[PDB]
Amino acid sequence: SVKVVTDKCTYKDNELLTKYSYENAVVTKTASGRFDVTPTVQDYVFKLDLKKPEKLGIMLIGLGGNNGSTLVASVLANKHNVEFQTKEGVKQPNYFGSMTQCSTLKLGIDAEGNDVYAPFNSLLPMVSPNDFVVSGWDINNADLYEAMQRSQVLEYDLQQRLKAKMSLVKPLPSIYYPDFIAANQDERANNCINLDEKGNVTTRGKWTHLQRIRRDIQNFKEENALDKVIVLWTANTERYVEVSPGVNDTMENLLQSIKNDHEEIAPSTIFAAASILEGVPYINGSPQNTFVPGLVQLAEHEGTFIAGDDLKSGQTKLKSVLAQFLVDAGIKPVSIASYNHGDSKVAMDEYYSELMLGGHNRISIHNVCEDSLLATPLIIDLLVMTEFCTRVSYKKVDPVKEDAGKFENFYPVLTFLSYWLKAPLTRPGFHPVNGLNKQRTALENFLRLLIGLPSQNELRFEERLL
Amino acid sequence: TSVKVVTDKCTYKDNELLTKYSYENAVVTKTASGRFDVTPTVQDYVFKLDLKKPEKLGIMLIGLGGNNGSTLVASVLANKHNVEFQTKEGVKQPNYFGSMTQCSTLKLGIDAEGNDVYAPFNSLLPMVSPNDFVVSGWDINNADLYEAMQRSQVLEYDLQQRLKAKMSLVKPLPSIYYPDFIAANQDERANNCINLDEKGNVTTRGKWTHLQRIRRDIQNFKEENALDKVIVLWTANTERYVEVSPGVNDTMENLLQSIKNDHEEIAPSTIFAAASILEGVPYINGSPQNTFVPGLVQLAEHEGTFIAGDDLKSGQTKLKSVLAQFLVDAGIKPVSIASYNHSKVAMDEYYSELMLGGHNRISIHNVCEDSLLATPLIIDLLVMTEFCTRVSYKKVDPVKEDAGKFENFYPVLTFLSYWLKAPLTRPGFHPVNGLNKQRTALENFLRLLIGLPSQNELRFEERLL
Amino acid sequence: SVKVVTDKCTYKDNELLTKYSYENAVVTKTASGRFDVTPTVQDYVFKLDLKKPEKLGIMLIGLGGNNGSTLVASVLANKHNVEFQTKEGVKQPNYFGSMTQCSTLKLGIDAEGNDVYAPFNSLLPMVSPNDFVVSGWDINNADLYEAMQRSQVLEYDLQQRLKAKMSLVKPLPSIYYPDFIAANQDERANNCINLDEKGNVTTRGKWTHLQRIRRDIQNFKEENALDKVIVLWTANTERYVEVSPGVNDTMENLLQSIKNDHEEIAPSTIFAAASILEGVPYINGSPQNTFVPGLVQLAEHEGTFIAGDDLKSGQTKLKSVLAQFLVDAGIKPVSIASYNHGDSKVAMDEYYSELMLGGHNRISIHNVCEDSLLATPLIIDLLVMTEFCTRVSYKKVDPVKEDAGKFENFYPVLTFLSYWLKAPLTRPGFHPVNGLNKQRTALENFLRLLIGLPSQNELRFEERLL
Amino acid sequence: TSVKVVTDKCTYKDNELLTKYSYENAVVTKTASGRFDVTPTVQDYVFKLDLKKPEKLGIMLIGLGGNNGSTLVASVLANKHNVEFQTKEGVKQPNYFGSMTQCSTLKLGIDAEGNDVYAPFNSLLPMVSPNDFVVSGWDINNADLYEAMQRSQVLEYDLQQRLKAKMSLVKPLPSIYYPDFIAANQDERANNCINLDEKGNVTTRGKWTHLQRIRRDIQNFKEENALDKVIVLWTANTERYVEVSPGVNDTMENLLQSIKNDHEEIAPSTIFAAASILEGVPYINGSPQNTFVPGLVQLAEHEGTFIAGDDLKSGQTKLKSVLAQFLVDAGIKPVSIASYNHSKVAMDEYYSELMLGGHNRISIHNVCEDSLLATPLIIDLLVMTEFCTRVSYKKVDPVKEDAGKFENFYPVLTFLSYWLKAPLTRPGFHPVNGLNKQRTALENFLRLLIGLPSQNELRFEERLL
Ligand SMILES: NC(=O)c1ccc[n+]([C@@H]2O[C@H](COP(=O)([O-])OP(=O)(O)OC[C@H]3O[C@@H](n4cnc5c(N)ncnc54)[C@H](O)[C@@H]3O)[C@@H](O)[C@H]2O)c1
Ligand SMILES: NC(=O)c1ccc[n+]([C@@H]2O[C@H](COP(=O)([O-])OP(=O)(O)OC[C@H]3O[C@@H](n4cnc5c(N)ncnc54)[C@H](O)[C@@H]3O)[C@@H](O)[C@H]2O)c1
Ligand SMILES: NC(=O)c1ccc[n+]([C@@H]2O[C@H](COP(=O)([O-])OP(=O)(O)OC[C@H]3O[C@@H](n4cnc5c(N)ncnc54)[C@H](O)[C@@H]3O)[C@@H](O)[C@H]2O)c1
Ligand SMILES: NC(=O)c1ccc[n+]([C@@H]2O[C@H](COP(=O)([O-])OP(=O)(O)OC[C@H]3O[C@@H](n4cnc5c(N)ncnc54)[C@H](O)[C@@H]3O)[C@@H](O)[C@H]2O)c1
Repeated sequence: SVKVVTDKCTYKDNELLTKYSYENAVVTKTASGRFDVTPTVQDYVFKLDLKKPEKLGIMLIGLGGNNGSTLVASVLANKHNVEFQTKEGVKQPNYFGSMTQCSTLKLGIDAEGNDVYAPFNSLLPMVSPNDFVVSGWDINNADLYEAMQRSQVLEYDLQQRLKAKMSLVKPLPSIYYPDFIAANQDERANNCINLDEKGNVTTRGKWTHLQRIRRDIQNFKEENALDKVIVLWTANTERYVEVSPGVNDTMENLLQSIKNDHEEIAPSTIFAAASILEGVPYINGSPQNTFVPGLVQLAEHEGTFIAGDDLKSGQTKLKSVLAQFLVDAGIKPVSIASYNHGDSKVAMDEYYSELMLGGHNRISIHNVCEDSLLATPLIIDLLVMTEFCTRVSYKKVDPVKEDAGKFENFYPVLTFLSYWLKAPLTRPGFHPVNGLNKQRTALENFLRLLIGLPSQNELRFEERLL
Repeated sequence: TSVKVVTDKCTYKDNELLTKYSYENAVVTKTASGRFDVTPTVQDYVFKLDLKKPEKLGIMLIGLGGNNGSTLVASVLANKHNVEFQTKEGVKQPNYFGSMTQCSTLKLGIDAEGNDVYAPFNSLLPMVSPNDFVVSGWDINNADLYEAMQRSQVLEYDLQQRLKAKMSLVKPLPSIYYPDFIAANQDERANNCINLDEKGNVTTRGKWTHLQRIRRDIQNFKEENALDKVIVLWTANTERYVEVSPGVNDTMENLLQSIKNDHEEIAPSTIFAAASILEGVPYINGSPQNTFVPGLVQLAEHEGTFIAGDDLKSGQTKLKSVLAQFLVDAGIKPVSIASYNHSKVAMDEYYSELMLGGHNRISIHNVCEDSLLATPLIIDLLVMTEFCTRVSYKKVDPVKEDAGKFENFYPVLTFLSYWLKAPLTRPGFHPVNGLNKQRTALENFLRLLIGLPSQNELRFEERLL
Repeated sequence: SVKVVTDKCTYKDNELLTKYSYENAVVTKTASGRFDVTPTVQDYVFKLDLKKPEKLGIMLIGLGGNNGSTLVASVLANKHNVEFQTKEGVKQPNYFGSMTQCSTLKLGIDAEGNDVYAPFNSLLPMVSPNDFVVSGWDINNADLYEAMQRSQVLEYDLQQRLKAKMSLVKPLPSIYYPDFIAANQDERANNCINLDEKGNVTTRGKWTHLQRIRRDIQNFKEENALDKVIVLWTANTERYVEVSPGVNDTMENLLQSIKNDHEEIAPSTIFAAASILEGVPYINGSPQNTFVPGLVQLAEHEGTFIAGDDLKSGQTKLKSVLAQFLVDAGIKPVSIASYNHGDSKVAMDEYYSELMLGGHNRISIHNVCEDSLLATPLIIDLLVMTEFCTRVSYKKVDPVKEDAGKFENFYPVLTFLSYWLKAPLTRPGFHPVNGLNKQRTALENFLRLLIGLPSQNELRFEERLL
Repeated sequence: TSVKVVTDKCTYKDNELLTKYSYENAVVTKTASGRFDVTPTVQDYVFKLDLKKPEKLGIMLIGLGGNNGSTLVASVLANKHNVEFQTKEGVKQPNYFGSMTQCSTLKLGIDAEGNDVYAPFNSLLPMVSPNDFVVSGWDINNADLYEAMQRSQVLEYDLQQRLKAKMSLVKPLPSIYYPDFIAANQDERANNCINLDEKGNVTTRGKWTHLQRIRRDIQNFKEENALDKVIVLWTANTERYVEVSPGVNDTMENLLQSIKNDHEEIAPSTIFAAASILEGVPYINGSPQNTFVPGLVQLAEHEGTFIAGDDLKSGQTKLKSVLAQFLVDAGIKPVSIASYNHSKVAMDEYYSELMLGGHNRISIHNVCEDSLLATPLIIDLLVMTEFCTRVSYKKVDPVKEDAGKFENFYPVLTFLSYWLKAPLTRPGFHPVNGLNKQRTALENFLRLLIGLPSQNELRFEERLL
């Protein structure tokens, strides 16, 4: 734990109230060249619900896949201390690869002026992956032990020690329309709600599917005595949907198209619409425009969290880091080749860059690891961060009128999660932000701010000029 | 390209800028158990930034005839005269690619729809461009720079030919040669030394006279070229480390004595360094090795002369550190990092532990003639230590303050840490390193200087209602 | 030069006559397991025309491409000693990358028993690349200097020193049918014979095209006072052709389809048919079935050399070497990934192989170089070897009837060149042979044999048992 | 799987095969200028191949408790008992992958339509399978093989558990420990040594008695297990080279003396070697280092005992050599070859010159636990030196001959050169190396043995009319 001697924070009824001065700057560029930078300010009073649910309910769509199954296993492994045998000895479970669970943040310096970091989840209170209550859907009924089997991600022994328990977790029938599977459809569709009472699939009753899914969420909520719940798409990858004026452009139409069983309405569209109606945060972990404007509207209306559009591969991450550092130092990357072979894949991206005076630079990144062992911890983080956000709200403080604010909620598309997605969906007029490093500080500073610490600046003036 | 920020923390006398900045930080004290107590600290300053930048800057390179050196001189003339050159891939315009000061940009703020607005790194305040450099220097080998550029087979053939007329005119000054000190990094023979005895043969006797010639040398260069501001940078061999002792190189009085006693522990490096200090020309040691022993540092603190320190980041070590960092910022536990090193080639193998017995292996293979990397880095280094020389700071206590009298940066330019592998320092402070962070320093200091907050990445305008 | 004290070789009228005992073995496999190996023998009298043309005429189709232009330049560079300046100093021309010009062969041992090799072209007399007289076609009229320019393969300076001369080499109009360009069509078709007298291309007059091409070869032959000529396809890569019963299955039909301007008749088909009619060796350096059965028939009839089906990339070569060595040692390659970005390309093939006891082996090959600098010397070799073959003929000697042989010519599809092609076309009932190493020895032994030396055996008994 | 070639160069007495072979070769003498004069040479032999192969072969490993050793013993039992094991990728049948004798094939001839016919490498003649091995050995560490296999974290966990009952029963014999000789390769402490003085502490005194215990040890193993044929292979540490001198290890008389004088230059290796010779058991040195000094070689020539020599090819050095060779067989001029080396990882960078100033860069990155590579290689080594032990040759002069009396192979099994990085030899002959070639030797010798020509790749049946 950490606590800061500051006057900008007061603990109410198990609620942190923080005043933050939001400095920024507007700049215009003159039809000549010159940039005119007009600074900016806007104080805020942030309210952090200080009580983390004791048990967070999670509902994975594609719960039978490599990521879903290893997610459940990672929770069971850590919660129950189930150590497993390995070719390299006996090993304790952990959560390596997770930012919430294993990375740290700088708090400040010490007597001698040397940096001092603390667990990324030590500052403010966050829910533990170990307190996750998972279940979900999957268009295939294998159970999670059998799921762990076909994925071949975990160690034989480990898989064995979780068998008894994971043979018990059974995914619910999901909704499966055939024309939308654009890929990542490893298993057969033998567990579906959507069956014309004869036995077939069919794309009819799309609204009834939505209701079924909504009811699903409600029942799951009670069977576990859970208040907060969070759904997340980790299934196959579908075909993008053609947003057309009248079907999925505005709220009114989206819902409407569903009842009509419009064809542009896809499985994820429903799970998303359902999640939203139940006011439960929905995360799109796969590439695809499930979040058409129409659905987005709905979210804005219900005032319920959404995020997503691809889990950030540990390769598409490392590609960002590398390419940025490059431009940041003045090199002009002029070419970018590729590789890529779930579990145990090989990635290789090569950069042919320009140096000064006709020179060139050839950089090659070779990457091998089991995908899911990276995608899973990253899923843990998303869930853990959209949980914390859901408990934060802010207030716009007017400098010449004490206490002029009615506490509001994070604009719906939590862009704060971007660090973990490839295509950061975004508010209507903004250009998305990538660049792992920037995306992380944003999060680090947000957390600094809530406990009253300033934006990290690294100027370290207590040495650069004594 | 110019930048004008509408603030009030900035007052412009005339060719003298005063800026008010509030340095927020924190001290923490974890104690008994796992609880960190942070006490935020503030300390106000007023930064004076002398707006007058030298129209011509003198750059004196030790190792002028080597790979870095010849290509430095080459890129100056080539960029300055827009001398295009032919290649198999077509005609090519010279540039300064690989220079942070010259080719990278910065985010100042946003615009009408939220999208960031970037601007040239050298646009903000006012900096000396490399095109207006005038360079000379020393080297233990007399070959002029057409030949040197010829040896250092780094530049395209045609380009070396369009530059032959001008580069031939440049010849390094005789240097100081103490054979036992040359650990490594000398690809060329020594036929240009000032330390010749009363018989013409390389001596280690008379080091103080060697020190004087270097000053005479520094003085002459400024005189013969107008130039008032001049900076020396060692880019020569890498000598064998010197052993730090008492009564020799510990103080500022017996380092001057030691030199006079022709005592050992005084490497060519030491002399050049001290000579640079004694003339108020900041000195940059771009190669690994002590040099900046304790004694020397004093001499520079006194006299008020800046000094940048120890070695200069490779374009793979400045990629190793960021690759490793990225990993550790995602919760991955590197277990092993192995490094190749060699156009030349570098390889780094990272085996880091994943979750539940899983493992990940990343392989970074890097290829390029690193002088095209080291050179733009040398420029940056020079431009930046120049800027830092027109900036004095004022430590203010808001309810009194420091009743006027600015201070130059603590001699050691630990701002230049983005360009040196072994960031020099002053006692007790654990060296930093952290490219991303280190660069974030220069951006923030370039910002506050003109009244800018120091960037956060919260985008409340977008994430907040 | 080399000369061997042996009784199996006699020099006639500037003609080597060699007796060779061709040992081999037939084996059947019993419906049980056992292999019954019935050895074999068949003596031969080989006749080698000992006089190499003073000037060999070469006609490249795609003479304007990266390979064609750098081929001409490599000949001009070496013949005229034109040294060029480089970033690394002044360099003399050479023929690195060529087996005929730069590799060696073991002849035998010495006083102390240490191996002794000799230039691969020192044994018997072969024509020098420096004595090549090149010209050819290209569906684009840039001249070869301009050709050298757009390819960017050679050093600026070198390109400059060959400018005067190469601005003089101008490719002839070629035949260009649009529907056959499946790829590698970097330049525009502005130099074609096939133009309906109006100005367009059209696919009519296919036979007249053949005649034009034949006449082309004849004129080239005389304008240079050349006897021997060799055409080679080094142009774009076309669409495979559908061999159908009646158009290109037998000779009679092929020729026929041409007159008919059948659509299955493609540009390479004609250059090939023409080459054959003129009895000049035709080499197919690109992937594509230009050699349909019908064309093959024709070759068999005229008794004229053919070979080809892709130039062997220095990567598809290195892939063979590696994969073989692997199986040869018992490893079971189970996977093979890929890369590939002419000039300056990057290849990367990765092998995931199985070791004993569930173990695995991960091998990755990364390759970067300018393609053409490898493809060109390899083109030199093909030309140099199909030239030598063209001067060899053999005789079947019957062991119980002195001198029963009428000297014959190499079966038409010189499979001896395979070492340099990817898809080694082959005689009707045989399964092609790859495996660079085997493919090379075959050539080494053939040459050994002609000068009377036995098949290399490496048993080195003068030490393994004294 | 059996092979029966219809020839007449092969006569089968009964469990004794005689083969007639004509060894064609050539001597050449380049002289004045560039002209090679080759004079073809012939020398006829009769090869006797004792058809009786041991039903059980004793394998004594020095270093039995190490990585190679435990996995050797493991693969024997696992293959022999068809003990399948579980993995994340499913249940897996044990095998002998990586063994040339066990899993690679050969071309004997063609068939009805020209297409080659391949057959198992161990099908031709008759060889001892690894499944019928009986292994014991020494190691300076007493840990039994369940534990050893446990340390050497090379085998899958489940597989180590299905083999725990049997591997626990096996414990290495006490070895010989001379601390100063251990250059490197000892990952484990020494708590199992026979060279303890009259007080129980490791001595270097009494080397001859150490030599005797090794024989007693060899004798016992054969007795206690029936076995008549037994082969020892050093797969222990790699010791510091020994210095060759006069009156100590030069002859066969003062190497026996030296040992008795407890003289130095006698490494544990030397003793094991000599002990193996003195019992007629062939000895295989699978690690770099002299050992096979000159003296020792004599002792083995005498006594008629085979000896395989120096180190054992890595699965990357046995890929470096072939990669380089391939390049040089295409006319490319390697200029630089750089080697990494580390499951473990290896990297090789080849920069070779192309035509007209062009350059090519090949990068070979290799990964795998190399014991799964070294182990099958050890098997092969053993199977093959066994075969070579049932083959005597007869040097015949066709118009007289050698009026009967075969000869064993010259002690040094330079046939095993495909498996050893530093192919040992006898004076004057420049070491060979050339994987492809070296393997082509074994194929040709396996061929002639049964009356086959020795393969050419001319395919006159296809290329000839
Ligand atoms: N960034 C990374 O490193 C990384 C790695 C692996 C997967 N991913 C992402 O995760 C997704 C797949 O994850 P995975 O590794 O478990 O793959 P997977 O191949 O196991 O597929 C996920 C599971 O989803 C189920 N599914 C498919 N369609 C469904 C539907 N309409 N409704 C409910 N369940 C459905 C499948 O049966 C399967 O078991 C992909 O979208 C992919 O982009 C990212
Ligand atoms: N660590 C890095 O990434 C990095 C990158 C670039 C340069 N450097 C530093 O730059 C220096 C040389 O680098 P380079 O690429 O130009 O190599 P280089 O091969 O051109 O050698 C430097 C030049 O200095 C001259 N010289 C040698 N000893 C001298 C002496 N005692 N006094 C004066 N001149 C001397 C040489 O003749 C040569 O021309 C070294 O100090 C090196 O450590 C380090
Ligand atoms: N193995 C290797 O490393 C390697 C490398 C490069 C090219 N190749 C082979 O060579 C061929 C192309 O060679 P390149 O490197 O010169 O490429 P390129 O891109 O320069 O194309 C060859 C030339 O052929 C000409 N051409 C195209 N179609 C023609 C036609 N119908 N008639 C006459 N000329 C025609 C083009 O205009 C071009 O200039 C391809 O088939 C390719 O497979 C192999
Ligand atoms: N060059 C190669 O590619 C290659 C490949 C495989 C093995 N080798 C050789 O095999 C040996 C070990 O290889 P490994 O992979 O099994 O390693 P390892 O780490 O298992 O060590 C060998 C074993 O020998 C034992 N040992 C050490 N010193 C000894 C001594 N003086 N007398 C008896 N036993 C002793 C050790 O305790 C250990 O169990 C070395 O000699 C090595 O050079 C070389």
